[PDB]
Order: sequence, then structure tokens, then C-alpha cells
Amino acid sequence: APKAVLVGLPGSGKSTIGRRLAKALGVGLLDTDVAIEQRTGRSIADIFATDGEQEFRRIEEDVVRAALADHDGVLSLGGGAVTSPGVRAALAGHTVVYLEISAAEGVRRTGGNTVRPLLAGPDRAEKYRALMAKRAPLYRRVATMRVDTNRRNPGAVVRHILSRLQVP
Ligand SMILES: Nc1ncnc2c1ncn2[C@@H]1O[C@H](COP(=O)(O)OP(=O)(O)CP(=O)(O)O)[C@@H](O)[C@H]1O
Ligand SMILES: O=C(O)C1=C[C@@H](O)[C@@H](O)[C@H](O)C1
Repeated sequence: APKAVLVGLPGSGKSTIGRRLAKALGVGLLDTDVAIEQRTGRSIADIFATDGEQEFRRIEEDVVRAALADHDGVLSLGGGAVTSPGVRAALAGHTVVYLEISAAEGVRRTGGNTVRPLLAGPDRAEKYRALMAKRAPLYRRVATMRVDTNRRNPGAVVRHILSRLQVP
């Protein structure tokens, strides 16, 4: 059982924070997007382009359920992880930290050049607003703790988290 599951829109910090939240607790971090690229031997960019999100979402669903019982440290979920009705029920009972972010910073932190299937230019922001709107509800449903990583220092966020994870 993960010491904490991290969910949030791509660009919310899931990785930056998943590392500091894991290194501070003394437990390895784990990414579902990365776990899938291993169990399949295929890049998520391909699995999407060739087989499709439909099938991908299934594979992710199976991989997540797999980590919710195997991993003992910090677990990080892919953006649309919470769109899978099955994934949301596997999260029931876990410590789920929803890292919130506004369309402003979210898009500013994702304008790099990593191949994001669901977030590709042009109008890469309209796409972000949509993802945010459509999913925001979902993240609330599975989140046992809502932390804002918007205006904050990657470390000051982990600071905030650990306190609320030790206090009732
Ligand atoms: N709490 C925070 N405050 C300030 N900037 C932060 C932040 N957390 C992360 N960032 C910045 O946001 C950028 C993207 O962060 P991150 O890589 O964690 O996205 P992500 O893991 O949510 C996306 P994906 O789901 O695609 O893997 C980095 O440049 C990072 O420095
Ligand atoms: O927003 C999403 O649903 C995604 C986020 C990434 O982590 C990858 O899992 C993939 O690009 C899909």
C-alpha cells in the first residue's frame, strides 16, 4: 500500500513533488506512465498512436491496480488515470493527494517538448482548459487531500503535504 498516491493534471508537479515527497519519507517513487512503458516495452506515445487511448486506458487501469498493492512508497498516476471508473474505485481507501493547478501555470509548465498525446499544439491551452474542466470533478472524488501547487516552491509544497499527512 503506497504511503501516498499523487493525482493531478499533467504539469501539476506529480514528478517534481513525487520525488521530494518520496525522498523525504525514505521510500522509492513510482510512476504509472513509466511502469506501463516497461510492462509493454512500448512508449506511451506509441501505444496511443497505434492501439489507442481506449486500449491504453485499460493497460493503465491494470497497471495502477497492480501498483496499489505492490508499491510501498510514493505512487504517481498519469493525468487521465482518474477517468477510468475502475481506477477510481481502486483508490478508495488510499491516501490520495490531489495537486491542484490553474490553467495558467499548468500550461506554462508543459510548454516544453515532451511528447504529450492529449496536449499537443496548436491551441495547446484550450486543450488544457478542457482537460482541467472535464477532470477537475474526478480528482476531487478520489482525493482525500487537496493541495495547491500553483503559487508555491516545489519544496514548500512537500513541506505542506507531510504536515497534513501526520496530523488529523
Ligand atoms: N510546486 C511547484 N511550484 C513551482 N513550479 C513547479 C511545481 N511543481 C512542479 N513545477 C514545475 O512544473 C514543470 C512540470 O512539472 P512536472 O514535471 O512535475 O509535471 P507532471 O509530472 O505533472 C506531468 P506528466 O504527468 O506529464 O508526467 C517543471 O518545470 C517543474 O519545475
Ligand atoms: O492527460 C493525460 O490523460 C495523459 C497524461 C500523460 O501522463 C500520459 O499518460 C499521456 O500523455 C496521457
